[PDB]
Amino acid sequence: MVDAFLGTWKLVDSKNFDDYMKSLGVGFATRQVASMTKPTTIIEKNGDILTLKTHSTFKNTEISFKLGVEFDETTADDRKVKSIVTLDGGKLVHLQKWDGQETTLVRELIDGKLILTLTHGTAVCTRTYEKEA
Ligand SMILES: CCCCCCCCC(=O)O
Ligand SMILES: CCCCCCCCC(=O)O
Repeated sequence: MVDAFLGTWKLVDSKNFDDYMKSLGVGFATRQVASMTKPTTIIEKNGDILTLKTHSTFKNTEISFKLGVEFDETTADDRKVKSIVTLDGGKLVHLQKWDGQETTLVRELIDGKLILTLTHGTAVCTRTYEKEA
C-alpha cells in the first residue's frame, strides 16, 4: 500500500534540520555540511521488502525492511537503533528506539511532494522532496 512513495526523490526545502541534528548530539562541523547537502532518496519495493537509499556528497545510507517488522539500523549519525516502519493514515512512519530515546521519521505525500517530518525531543524538522522522472 506504499506505492505512490516509490521512486527517486530530491531534497528541495528544509526547515529546522539543524535543531533536529543538534537534539541528536550531532557535532557542529557535521551539522554545517549537512545544512548544505541535498540528498537523493530512493524508495523501492520487491514484494514485501522495501529498500530506502539516501545518497549525498557527504554520507550515504541504505536500509531494507519488511512493514511492521522490527529491524536493526545504524543511522547516518552512527546511532545503533531498533527500527520499525509502518503505514499510518497513509503516512510512512519510521520509529527508531535506542537507550530509551525515540525519534520518528514520518513521510506524507502532499500535492505530489514527499514531506519528511523528523521529530526528536522537542525538535521538529520538515524536509520536502520532489520526485525525479
Ligand atoms: C542526525 C540524524 C540524521 C539522520 C537522518 C536524517 C535524514 C534526513 C533525510 O533523509 O533528508
Ligand atoms: C545520508 C545522507 C544524510 C546527509 C545529512 C545528515 C547527516 C547527519 C550526520 O552525519 O550526522
